[PDB]
Amino acid sequence: AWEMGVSDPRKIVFSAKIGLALTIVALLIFYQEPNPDLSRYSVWAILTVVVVFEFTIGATLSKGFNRALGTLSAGGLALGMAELSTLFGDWEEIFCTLSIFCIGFLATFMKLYPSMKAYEYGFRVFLLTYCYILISGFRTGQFIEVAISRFLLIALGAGVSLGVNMFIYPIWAGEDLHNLVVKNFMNVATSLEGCVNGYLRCVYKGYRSAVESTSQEESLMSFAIWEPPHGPYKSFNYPWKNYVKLSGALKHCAFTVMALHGCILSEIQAPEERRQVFRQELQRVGVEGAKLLRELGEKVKKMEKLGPVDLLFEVHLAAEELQHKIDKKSYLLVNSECWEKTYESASALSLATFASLLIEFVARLQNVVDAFKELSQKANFKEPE
Amino acid sequence: AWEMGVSDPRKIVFSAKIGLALTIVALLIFYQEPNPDLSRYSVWAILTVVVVFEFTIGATLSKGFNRALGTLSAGGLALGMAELSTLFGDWEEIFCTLSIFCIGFLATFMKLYPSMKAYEYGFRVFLLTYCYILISGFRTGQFIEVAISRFLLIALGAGVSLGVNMFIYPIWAGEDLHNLVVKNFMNVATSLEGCVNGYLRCVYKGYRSAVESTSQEESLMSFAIWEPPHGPYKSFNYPWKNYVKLSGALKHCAFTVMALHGCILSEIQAPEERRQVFRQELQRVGVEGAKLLRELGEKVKKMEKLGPVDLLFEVHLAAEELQHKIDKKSYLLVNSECWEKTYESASALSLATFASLLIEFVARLQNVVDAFKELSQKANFKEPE
Ligand SMILES: CCCCCCCCCCCCCCCCCC(=O)O
Ligand SMILES: CCCCCCCCCCCCCCCC(=O)O
Ligand SMILES: CCCCCCCCCCCCCCCC(=O)O
Ligand SMILES: CCCCCCCCCC
Repeated sequence: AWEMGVSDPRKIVFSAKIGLALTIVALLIFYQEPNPDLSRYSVWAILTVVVVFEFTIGATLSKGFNRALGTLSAGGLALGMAELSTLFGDWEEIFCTLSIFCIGFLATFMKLYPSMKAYEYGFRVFLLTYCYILISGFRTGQFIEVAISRFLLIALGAGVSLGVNMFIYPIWAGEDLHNLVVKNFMNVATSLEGCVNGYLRCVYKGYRSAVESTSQEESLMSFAIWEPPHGPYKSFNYPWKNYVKLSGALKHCAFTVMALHGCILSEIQAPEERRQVFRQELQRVGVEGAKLLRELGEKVKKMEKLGPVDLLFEVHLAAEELQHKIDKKSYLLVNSECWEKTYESASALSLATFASLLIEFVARLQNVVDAFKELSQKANFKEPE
Repeated sequence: AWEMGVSDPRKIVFSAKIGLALTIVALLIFYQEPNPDLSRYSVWAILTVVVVFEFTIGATLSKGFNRALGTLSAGGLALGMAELSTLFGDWEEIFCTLSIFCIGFLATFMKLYPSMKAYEYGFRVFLLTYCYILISGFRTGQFIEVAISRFLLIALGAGVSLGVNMFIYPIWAGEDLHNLVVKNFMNVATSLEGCVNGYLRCVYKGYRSAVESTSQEESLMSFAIWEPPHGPYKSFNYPWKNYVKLSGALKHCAFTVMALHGCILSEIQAPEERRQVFRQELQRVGVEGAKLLRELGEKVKKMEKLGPVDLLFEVHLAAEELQHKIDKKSYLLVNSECWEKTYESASALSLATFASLLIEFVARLQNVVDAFKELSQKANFKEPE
């Protein structure tokens, strides 16, 4: 709807590009095509623009390379079999049908594999080009004319699809990984405070996005290694994998926020009066952790190094004060009368469970800090100063 | 190769059926056709099979409905604009070019709405059919003839595809949802046993599969509604929506096994000497929970109702016994000399979190039992006599 466009004008630009490219093709065929032969197979160029035009440059480049490899191999095999069939005269069809059967079975078995999956389009292109080349030419003997004619009419369509995408308003794939890495930190920082406030009162997406985005970052890293140097990224081998390593380090910490949110939604709960004895320490720990995560996200957004001061001092001190307070009032968690109702005991122990989970969350931050240091060192970030 | 060629003969049958379909189409094109009257139009029938053959019988029907509404809306548009462009006698190809631009822009915009993913094939067929119809037939009075001809062969290819797929060997999705549910029931129990065994030592795949498959169940439910009654599922409207409820209840129960697995990999751990004090009760609770989950899975597999005895009586006793033990030795988890180091306190307190999380897992089973009863009542299960 209009709202979606206004919010994301980029998509409108992509649609405009698609339309300008199809218009260019259509005009080049409506006017500048005097040769009659092309007319016979001139509807082959305006159908290579609707399949190779992708959102990013890297995706377009890699998928086009795969499709061209598939098409070339299929054409070569088809022509070879066509030439070899003539040996057995009067039995041509009884050979070409067995060939189409063996090749359909093979090109259908290898795709169903998990390793070779995620590359179906190439197998489909191979099977379609083999069937087309075998059936089309047949006895007429034009097994090579058709091939070179169509390859050379597809090439023009793919060139017109690539030039317009690359030279109007490029949408690079290496900046979406940077922006998703930036966004995850803020999502987790919001989730932690949301959970703490929800537990202390008288989130969902925040941790799902961090815990459920590895595949998107792996696809964006597969597309980002194909793009040439541009803008802030000038090295010839940008360490795109340290972003994934930092994302994993952050997901390992977000699993504890997921466990705390699941602790909020439990069947057995504790009396509010008991929870209101530890409010200050929990709120301090939550504020400190949110501040640390937001500072790390801000330093990742601006491509800057860490300063001299230690960032984990205050959160460590807050967690130590929390531990001291828990140690001072431990008589509200266990039953001291008997020492040699189940619901009451579970309610008593749910508070120690919550505190232990918060302490584990505070203890899992050093790995994220180390991963950030490694990324800022291999990626040549600038001095904060 | 042989790994799945022998561990899953379903794929060899799928590939052999696609080969037999291609061979049938090829023989019908080469032998039956008396003379080369449609030599170039006899490939649209051998290129539809490669794009209409799916794994299940409901996916073929649904994607065929979508592709047959998108292969006719474009045709109607093209035929209704080729009789309107004539009005502009001078600006003919200019008006056709503006039409192609507008239609491509509109389709590309409407293909990116976040609500319309999982249908890109329909918009692609729409654009390719509008472009083919408009470009291929120009001035030459063959719009309607070209369309009738191009639709008289895709129908035969689709009929051959849907006869081979269905009448040789059919794969149904309503028989795959049941198997997925049974597999999830088995995996959750295996993970539950593994977690306790690992914690008491002197798992990942199960809950990870049973918590990250909702999309597969939703797709299988969307495909299973198109299929006609067959085998044991003899009813006009089978309650396929009562399997998803049980799957969701099992995922809610498995989140606690995921939290216990996260407890195993924590940075703060309790001493072994204090762990060995509660071995028996934890082993009993794990055994009882695994037995109950396996019993429910076996009852689901055989399509049988629950008997007259309570299925939660033993685990409810086990989880109560553990509580009593916690009451008798609480001094091993708290410091009773400070009532008025952090690492030692956290190590002591982790055991209460692990035991308190197993109590939550034991408490979350009534919802799964209720969902099973509802499913067995709505689906007309048989008496367990
Ligand atoms: C993605 C859909 C693919 C549809 C393609 C239809 C058929 C394409 C025809 C391709 C003709 C060129 C193939 C290469 C022939 C030359 C190979 C060679 O001998 O080295
Ligand atoms: C209907 C056909 C669609 C698929 C066609 C294959 C995809 C186009 C591939 C074009 C490859 C052009 C050659 C690439 C290498 C080069 O730039 O020289
Ligand atoms: C790539 C697939 C599209 C090419 C095939 C297009 C064939 C025409 C589509 C059906 C036209 C529908 C309009 C009514 C046709 C009729 O009068 O029979
Ligand atoms: C080429 C896209 C699919 C067109 C055929 C759809 C199946 C039903 C045709 C009557």
